[PDB]
Amino acid sequence: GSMDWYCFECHLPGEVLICDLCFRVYHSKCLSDEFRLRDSSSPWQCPVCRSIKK
Ligand SMILES: [Zn+2]
Ligand SMILES: [Zn+2]
Repeated sequence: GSMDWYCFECHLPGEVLICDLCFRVYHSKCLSDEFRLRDSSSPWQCPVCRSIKK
């Protein structure tokens, strides 16, 4: 998941990424491009959900 807005003070967009399995909210700018990439087919897994055992 995600939410995006446009800040009228700096005239740049902002985004948070929301894990589809644990619902944690990441600054999109805190994540590398590999861990931001989403496909229109499967849920976005955050760094913890991607990395944790079973
Ligand atoms: Zn701003
Ligand atoms: Zn997660």
